[PDB]
Amino acid sequence: SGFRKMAFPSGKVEGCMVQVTCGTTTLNGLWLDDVVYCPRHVICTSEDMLNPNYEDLLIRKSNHNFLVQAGNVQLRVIGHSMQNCVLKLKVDTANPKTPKYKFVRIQPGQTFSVLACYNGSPSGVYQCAMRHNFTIKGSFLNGSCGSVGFNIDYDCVSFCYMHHMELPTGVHAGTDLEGNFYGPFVDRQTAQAAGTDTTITVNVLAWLYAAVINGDRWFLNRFTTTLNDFNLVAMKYNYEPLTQDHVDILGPLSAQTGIAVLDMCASLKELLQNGMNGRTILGSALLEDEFTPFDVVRQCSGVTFQ
Amino acid sequence: SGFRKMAFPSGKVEGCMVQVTCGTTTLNGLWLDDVVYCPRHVICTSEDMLNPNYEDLLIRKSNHNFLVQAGNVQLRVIGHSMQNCVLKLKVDTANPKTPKYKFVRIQPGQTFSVLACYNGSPSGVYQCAMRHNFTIKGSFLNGSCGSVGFNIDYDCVSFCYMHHMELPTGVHAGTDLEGNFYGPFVDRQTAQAAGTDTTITVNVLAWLYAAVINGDRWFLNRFTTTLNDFNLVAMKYNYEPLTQDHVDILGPLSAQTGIAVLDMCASLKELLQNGMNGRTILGSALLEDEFTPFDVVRQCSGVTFQ
Repeated sequence: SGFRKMAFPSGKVEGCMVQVTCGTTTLNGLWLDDVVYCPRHVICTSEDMLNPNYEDLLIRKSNHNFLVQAGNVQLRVIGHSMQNCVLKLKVDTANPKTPKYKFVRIQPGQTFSVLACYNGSPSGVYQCAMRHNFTIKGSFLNGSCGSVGFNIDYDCVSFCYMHHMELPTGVHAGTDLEGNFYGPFVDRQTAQAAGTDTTITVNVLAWLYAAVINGDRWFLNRFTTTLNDFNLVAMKYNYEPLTQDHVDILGPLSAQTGIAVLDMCASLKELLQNGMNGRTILGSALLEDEFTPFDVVRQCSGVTFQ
Repeated sequence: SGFRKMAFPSGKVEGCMVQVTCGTTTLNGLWLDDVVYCPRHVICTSEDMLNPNYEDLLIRKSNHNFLVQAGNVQLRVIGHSMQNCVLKLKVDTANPKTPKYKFVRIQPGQTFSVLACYNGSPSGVYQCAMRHNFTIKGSFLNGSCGSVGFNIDYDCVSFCYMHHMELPTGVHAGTDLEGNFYGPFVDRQTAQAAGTDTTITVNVLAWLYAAVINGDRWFLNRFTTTLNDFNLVAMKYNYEPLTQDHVDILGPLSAQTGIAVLDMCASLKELLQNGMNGRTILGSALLEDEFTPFDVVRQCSGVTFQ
C-alpha cells in the first residue's frame, strides 16, 4: 500500500546523456545509435536568443564546432543537420548503451518522467505532465536544456520531451524528439504567455480511485451525476470537460473498486464545491492531476521493466 | 526555476537488484561485490510470520535453498549468514556493476530515494523521509521487500534503507543495511502501532526558503520570533522543536535569500496559526517537510553525479 509520485527507473536514459558544446554554450544531448539530438539553440549566444535566424547562424558552424562528450571521452561529429528545433549530430560511434526506443508525441494530460541533467550528467528524476496549455511544471536550472522526458514500457523507452525554454512565468516549454514544440512556443527569448492551466479531470478521477484502493474513503458521497451536469461544474472550476472516451479509460479502475465512474464524478463535484475542509487525500491537501489512469493501474499492480 | 520532489538517478542501484527465492517466498536482494543482502523473512512462510524463530527456521536452510537470479542468470550461493534482520548470501561472482558505496544509518528527518522493485526488477523511483516515529511513507506492494533506499554523492551510493514490513496502518518499516530496524519495529506479523508523526520543522523551513528563491513570497510576514517562542507553537502543532543545530544548518539558505532564520520561523508560525487560506506554496496546499536543507541547496544549484 501507499501511493507516491513515482518516476520510471532512469538507468536506460542515463546511459544516453551527453554534453554538447558549441562556441561558449553547453547543454545536454541524447545519444541514440550514431546520432546525438540536442536543442538547436546550442548555436546561439545570449544576444542571439532575442531574435535568432537559425538557418543563418548554422552557416557559420561545421561538424568540428560541435564538441560532444560522453563522460570523459570525445565523440567525433561526422555530420549535422537541423530538424525543426533540434539538431541531429551524426557521430562516428553508435552508443553501446542504446536501449530499445521510440519517439512519441504525447497528448495533454499524459505524464512522463524527466531526467534533469547538467553538463551531460544526471541530477535527478521526477514525474511531470503535459499541461493543456502545452507547458510542463518542471525543475530546470541554467544548463538543463536538452534534458529529456520519457516513459518506459518493459524494455522500450518512449522519448516524448526535450527541454528548451523557461517562460518568464517560470513554467517550461520544449519539443518532441522530432523537434516540434509542444503548443505555440518558439525558441526565442520573447514575450510568450501561457494559456489557461486547466485541471486534468480524468487524472483527478484516477487518483481518487487510487485513494479508495488505499483506504482513503471519507470523500465518497451519496450522489451520482451525469456527464453534462458534471461538466457544468467542471467548466466553472477550469476542469477539462469529461468525455465518454475518459469514462471508458477509467473502466478498469471502476471495475476493481465497484464505484461507477459517474458516482466518483459526483464525489469530485462535492470536493470542488465544498473544498477539502482541511482534510487530506493520499497525503495531499489538493486534488492531484498528474497521475494518469495507466499510472494508477501500474502503481497499484506492480508493473516492472528492465 | 521550479521545484519538484526529485529522486536520485537510479541506474547505479538498478544494476545491483536481484531476485531471491527461498522455498515459495520471492523478494528482492541487493548484490554488492560478492554478497547479496536481503530480508531474513525470505525464509518464512505466511504462517511463520506470526511468530518466527529465525535461528531455528534457518537450520533447515542450506546454500542451495537460496535461488538468486540476476536478470535471466543464476548466481551460485557459496555461503550464507544472518546479521540482525538481514541475510548475507555469499555468491561466487562479484557483481560487475557494483558502484562505489557505503552503508549509512540515517537520522529521522533525513531523506532518501527508494527504488521500488518486484521480482528483482525495478518498478519506479521516488523520494522518502525517515519519519520521527521511524516509519516511512512509501509505496510498497506484495513482493517489494528488499527494495532499498539510498542517497548518491557524485559517484558514491550511500545505502540507508531496506524494506521489510507494512504496518496495519499502511506505513512502512525496515532496516539499515546492517539489518537493524529503524525504530522499535520487528519482522513479525504482530500488533505494531506507530507513534506520533511529528512534522520535520527544519525541512519545512528549508522548503520555505526554496519557495522564496522561486518567487513564492506571499507568506513572508512582518514578524520575527525566538527559538523558545516558536517552539511553544511547534509543540502545539506536533512540529519537532527547532534547535540551534537546525538554525546553523539553514545558514546558507539564510545567506542566499537574506531572510534571517528566525524571521522565517515567524512566517511559519503565522502559517501554522492561520493556515494557508486556500493559497499554495510551490504548488502545494500544505507545508512540505520531506525536503532537507541539503536537498534544497542541491535542486537550487544543480549538483550532478554519475
